[PDB]
Amino acid sequence: MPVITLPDGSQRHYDHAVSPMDVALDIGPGLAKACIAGRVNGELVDACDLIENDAQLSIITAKDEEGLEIIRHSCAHLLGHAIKQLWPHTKMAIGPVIDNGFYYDVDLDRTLTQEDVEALEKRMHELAEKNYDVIKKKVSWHEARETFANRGESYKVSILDENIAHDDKPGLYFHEEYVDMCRGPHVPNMRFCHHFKLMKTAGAYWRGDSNNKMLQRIYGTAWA
Ligand SMILES: Nc1ncnc2c1ncn2[C@@H]1O[C@H](COS(=O)(=O)NC(=O)[C@@H](N)CO)[C@@H](O)[C@H]1O
Repeated sequence: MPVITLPDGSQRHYDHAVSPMDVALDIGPGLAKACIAGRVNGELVDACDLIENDAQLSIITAKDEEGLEIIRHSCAHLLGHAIKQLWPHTKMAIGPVIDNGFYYDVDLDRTLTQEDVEALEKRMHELAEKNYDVIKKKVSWHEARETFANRGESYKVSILDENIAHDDKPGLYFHEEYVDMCRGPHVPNMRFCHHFKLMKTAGAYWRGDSNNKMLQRIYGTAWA
């Protein structure tokens, strides 16, 4: 029966687990509509993550620097969703939110030209405008490995083999037919990711090792 304490000290008593989105809705329609994620006992969580016990909660919106960072991170997922449609055999490596933007390192035999990047951004806009829900699922290490192995995503598989413990539960984020892996949080719906643009591309060695393949780093930025 969690007691949720908000930043101003107000408390909400519940007799069942509730997510940040559930609480936002209880507070009001405006806050629920603005809700991107939550901070529970100091840690960022997705808006759909259940809060089982008494906790301090803060609702994250686009007015928070954290909300902007989450929007940027989900735009990296959007880039993957789009690039996988334009060039299906593209392999996804790492795509983080960085200062002032985001990027995604990709393995594609085709060297992307300015026109290709423009085509990629165009598809991203079309997909984001569909306002689809981002579906999160926490799975076992092996379940995540099989998901990516079946998609031929060798870099994601390498990440599981070398950088994620067998006892950790990878977070999978589904964007329609596209799936990515992350600690998140990510936006609850792509309606929060309509304002972005792709910039330039650069070369980036996988794992920073010049003996490994030089991937194409696609930079972008987003705002809200
Ligand atoms: N439980 C976890 N679930 C998923 N990723 C995790 C987890 N713990 C640690 N990670 C690491 O966090 C990385 C996320 O990297 S990221 O650059 O922020 N994001 C991504 O590469 C993609 N989500 C695309 O945006 C994963 O590749 C993995 O190395």
